[PDB]
Amino acid sequence: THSHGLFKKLGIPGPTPLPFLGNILSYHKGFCMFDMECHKKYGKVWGFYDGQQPVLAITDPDMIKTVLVKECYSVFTNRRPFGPVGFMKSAISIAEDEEWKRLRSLLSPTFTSGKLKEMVPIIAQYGDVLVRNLRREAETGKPVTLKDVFGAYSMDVITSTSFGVNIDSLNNPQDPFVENTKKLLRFDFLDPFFLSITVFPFLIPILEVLNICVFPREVTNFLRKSVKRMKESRLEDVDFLQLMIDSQNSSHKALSDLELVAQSIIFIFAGYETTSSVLSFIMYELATHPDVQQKLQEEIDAVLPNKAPPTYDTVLQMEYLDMVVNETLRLFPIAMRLERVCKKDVEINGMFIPKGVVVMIPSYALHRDPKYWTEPEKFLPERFSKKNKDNIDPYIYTPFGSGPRNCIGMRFALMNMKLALIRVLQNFSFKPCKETQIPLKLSLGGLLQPEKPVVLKVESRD
Amino acid sequence: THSHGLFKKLGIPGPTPLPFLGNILSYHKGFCMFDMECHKKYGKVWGFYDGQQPVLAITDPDMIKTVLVKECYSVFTNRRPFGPVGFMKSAISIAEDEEWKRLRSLLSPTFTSGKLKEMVPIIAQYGDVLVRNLRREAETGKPVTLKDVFGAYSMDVITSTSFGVNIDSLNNPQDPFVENTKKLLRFDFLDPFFLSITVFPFLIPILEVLNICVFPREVTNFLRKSVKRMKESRLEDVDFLQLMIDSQNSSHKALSDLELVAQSIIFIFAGYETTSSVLSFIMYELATHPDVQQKLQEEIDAVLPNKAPPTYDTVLQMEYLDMVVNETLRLFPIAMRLERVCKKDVEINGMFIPKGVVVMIPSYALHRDPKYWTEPEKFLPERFSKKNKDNIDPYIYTPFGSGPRNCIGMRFALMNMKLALIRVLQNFSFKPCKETQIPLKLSLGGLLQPEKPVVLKVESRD
Ligand code: HEM
Ligand code: HEM
Ligand SMILES: O=C(Cc1cccnc1)N[C@H](CS[C@H](Cc1ccccc1)C(=O)NCc1cccnc1)Cc1ccccc1
Ligand SMILES: O=C(Cc1cccnc1)N[C@H](CS[C@H](Cc1ccccc1)C(=O)NCc1cccnc1)Cc1ccccc1
Repeated sequence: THSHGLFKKLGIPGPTPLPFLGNILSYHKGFCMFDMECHKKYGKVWGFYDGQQPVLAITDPDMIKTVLVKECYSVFTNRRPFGPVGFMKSAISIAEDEEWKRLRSLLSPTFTSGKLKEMVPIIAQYGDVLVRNLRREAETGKPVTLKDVFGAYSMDVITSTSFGVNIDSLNNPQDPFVENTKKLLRFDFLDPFFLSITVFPFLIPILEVLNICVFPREVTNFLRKSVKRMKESRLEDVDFLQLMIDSQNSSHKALSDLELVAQSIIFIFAGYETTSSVLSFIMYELATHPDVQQKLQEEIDAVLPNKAPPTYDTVLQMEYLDMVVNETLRLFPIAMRLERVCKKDVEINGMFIPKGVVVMIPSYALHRDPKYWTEPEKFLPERFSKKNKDNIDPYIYTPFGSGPRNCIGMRFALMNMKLALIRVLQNFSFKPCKETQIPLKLSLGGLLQPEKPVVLKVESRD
Repeated sequence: THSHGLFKKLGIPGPTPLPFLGNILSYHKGFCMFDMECHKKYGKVWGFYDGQQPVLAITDPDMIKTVLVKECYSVFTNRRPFGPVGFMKSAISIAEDEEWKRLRSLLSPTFTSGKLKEMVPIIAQYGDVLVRNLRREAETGKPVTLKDVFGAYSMDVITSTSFGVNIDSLNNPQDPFVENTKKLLRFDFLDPFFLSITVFPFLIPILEVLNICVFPREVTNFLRKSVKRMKESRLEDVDFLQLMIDSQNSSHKALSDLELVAQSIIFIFAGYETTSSVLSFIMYELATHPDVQQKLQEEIDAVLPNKAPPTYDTVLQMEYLDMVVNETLRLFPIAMRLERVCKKDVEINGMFIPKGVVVMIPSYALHRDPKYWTEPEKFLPERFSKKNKDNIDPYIYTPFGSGPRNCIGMRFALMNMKLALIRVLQNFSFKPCKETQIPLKLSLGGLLQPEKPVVLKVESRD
């Protein structure tokens, strides 16, 4: 409890921590419910303890901008230390300081709009595959589980845009390349293991010396050798792998081979469950708000008549589609929180922050803050209309973070999801079932996902 | 053994490491014998593994200067991570990066020649106490153990120059203030505990969370409350404590109370066994080289006739005394090694050094290098004569390190020891006994100290 007297000294409010545990027992109702209550009880800033680790929450847009943008390179550069990681220490999302600054520079040209526009035909091909699999489920009137049909789609886009492997994962759910990649599910930080890591972070170096890794050693080994097969088959005889292979064909020393494999794994880990989960949250709102679904289908047919195939330019042309995606990401920011480690004693916006404190931004609680959003629990896409989009603070609505360490795959993720929604809504309408959980209840765990899997009815428009 | 392929990749020679242990089994004959053999077998640079920690040894004066001086603030700023330390993390010798740079700036005015000249009368007073205790042992013809009579003297100077406590520790060897401070003996890094820390450094955070500290918790607790008693007795109603108390009466935030206590402990830990051990090494050489002892006694009587009390200016006037002290420190550089942690990938003097490597300078092996010293094992004080002192490279002879992180108490240590030798040689002559180990054999452990305690005969000149 020697690390529990810091917030009381600084005059910062917060829940009283227990010895060893800190405030982790308050996670019984999830990260989201704990952050909303703390914002309600304590005001604009407060503190708590993940075990012995002090966490300072901030909700001021100016102070958020200083952390994420202004003093990013100088003070708030890294996230909370994470382990055990093994060779995945070289992943950009885990790297720190100049290593991260180097990796971010080596991978930024990979995520330009020019490279993204060249990936659209590959992503659009599996929009068609998604339709033929949805139509087989629609011609047989059976509730469809969205996470399975979208999870199959997200897996398809990943395998093709990152390695050129072309699989119908829904009809080959057991191909060895699909088996390993489907094990890359995002971490439940409230599960028994990660809560124990919070109480015994001194055990992280012990797990590392035993080569134990939060990424399953069999999946990383499979992709490590699979990449080294592809690397020596293209060399010599458009995806993310080739962009990184061309990058290491050189300031910063070219991407290493092991460094390159770590980024490929991170791109799969980042885009698999996220793209599948968001697309399920979107179709839930469209099915429970049919007027929104019709207005979107009308816009899609206006830009793409006769079910015209979507393109890069016609996707950005659609504004109500962007309004629906943004509004869904408001109600369900799957990151929930943003974090930065304060690397040195600083004073920002008139507040002292000691070295070692984890500065946290509660994105979920701010996305539902009535002091910034009217009727925050309601699905209202008109908040993001070209008229009202000016009245939204970019440091309150942060579904992809902000600053130099925001989501590097933001453009890709938005284009990937919008291409799916266009092709799906051009051919189908989605209606609730009896077994559809209405209203949707969120999981009380550490992942932003529905309590029950979203099941809906799918009807063909032809 | 994943950290044992680094030196073979870089093309750097060195002994082949065993799994888990690295090269620690080669410490069976001590740090000194291992460094001399490695310098002999492998040449100017080599590498080895303290467990999994790579250690790169360098012996080039230009490359040594780049590490200790040139790229000190930018690359080689900290020493090897050390634990478990508890609150002694705030000690200057343990602090890192800007914390060390701040502490070094707060404590540098404490070690100026002006402050040292004001401490001479306090140090000289216990030169007289040292004589009355040596004379009681000399009037009774019994071999004197130097580490006990000098250890009592060194303890006397410490208690007075750091807190103003005035004790005859040889006749009060059981005063509570002497009991705790005599437990501050320097660490034997080849003892069972510190070798286990080398093999299981992942256990250091475990020892920290249990409040286990390499500094005995009872000694630190005794001095913590003892200092807070003295701090609130002088406040309000010349030593190291007062200099630091006046310093916190303020750029860098003033020394904290706990920070202040950590420095006081570090000054005791630094000056206790060191001053006692060096003074024993010096008197061993004087007793086995009587011509040197007579020449020194003649110089002392020439500057201070009629056993005149030594002063700050008359100590610096003595050149043969400085030659004897420097020559003894050459044969016995009690630090043995100098170390710096390479904090970022750099290329110095045409050699690449990866981040995380411990760069080591083998001071003991260089002090006895025949390629810089003629007859290196012989005690020849004339190497440091004002004629030959120009031919000695300050990066080969480094008894106090070099650069911004050299020994901050160098001036104090030299003045403290010289004041003792002047008062002792003005009144006594030291001759070998039958039980005097000649030639002196060094301890095969991790501390530079004689195998057997140095015992000598002491005769009065009056
Ligand atoms: C709906 C989908 C996604 C959402 C909502 C999302 C959101 C986020 C958020 C909130 C962060 C943290 C930002 C911060 O800490 O300030 C992040 C980081 C990151 N995201 Fe995503 N992401 C998505 C998909 C993707 C995809 C498809 C990729 C593909 C490469 C990706 C790659 C990354 C990387 C590499 C980082 C770490 C960046 C760094 O540390 O420099 N994400 N994302
Ligand atoms: C014969 C006596 C002594 C010898 C041979 C000696 C030698 C050394 C050496 C070799 C270093 C390391 C330098 C480096 O890493 O480059 C050091 C560091 C240090 N010494 Fe001593 N020392 C002696 C006595 C003292 C005394 C009396 C003090 C009293 C304050 C002291 C305080 C320190 C401190 C604080 C450091 C660490 C400096 C830093 O990290 O910034 N030493 N000493
Ligand atoms: O960088 C990302 C990757 C990502 C994932 C999905 C979509 N895009 C990007 N994720 C960030 C935080 S990185 C790290 C998690 C991690 C570990 C290993 C490899 C990759 C990432 C973390 O949580 N560190 C701090 C921490 C917190 C709590 C407990 N321990 C440590 C946040 C995020 C999460 C989900 C979706 C989006 C963003
Ligand atoms: O700073 C000093 C202090 C000192 C002592 C005596 C005289 N003056 C100064 N000592 C340096 C190295 S500091 C640290 C040891 C330490 C630990 C706690 C508190 C103080 C010091 C270390 O060894 N770190 C690296 C390391 C190496 C091996 C294994 N683990 C870690 C060296 C030295 C030693 C003896 C005499 C002089 C100098």
